[PDB]
Amino acid sequence: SGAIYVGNYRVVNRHLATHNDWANLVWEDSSRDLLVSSTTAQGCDTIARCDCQTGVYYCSSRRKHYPVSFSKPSLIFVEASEYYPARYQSHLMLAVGHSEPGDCGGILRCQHGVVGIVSTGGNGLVGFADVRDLLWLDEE
Ligand SMILES: Cc1nccn1-c1cccnc1
Ligand SMILES: [Zn+2]
Repeated sequence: SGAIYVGNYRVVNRHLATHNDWANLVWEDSSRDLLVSSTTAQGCDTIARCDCQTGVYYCSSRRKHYPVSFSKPSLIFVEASEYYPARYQSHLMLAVGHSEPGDCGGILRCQHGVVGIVSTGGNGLVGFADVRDLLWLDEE
């Protein structure tokens, strides 16, 4: 589990979104595994605006933050997904690291702020749903 809290937005994995998230929907995309809902209180996070490929992510199944190198956002076939459709997610970034399903929502961050959230795992790889292209998160 985990979210990004930027302004009056809550960014979560679409497959973990709550009824309250869907009842307060701003934007959602199944292909990216992302959903954004409205908040009453302002959030503590800053979104990175950059093409960094190095950062640090939080892994709840280790209670640890790990430094990683990660690929640029792209289209990848996810094998045997079991919290959503199991085939071809977009705006995905991969790194070598540990990820189990409950790790979804952990933040990846660079020197510029939050890059994205854990969305996939398997075979010593971790995938992160990118948010750096969602410029509208910074305003309104
Ligand atoms: C973890 C992950 N997310 C998307 C693809 N993968 C991956 C790639 C290759 C081998 N195992 C997992
Ligand atoms: Zn950066």
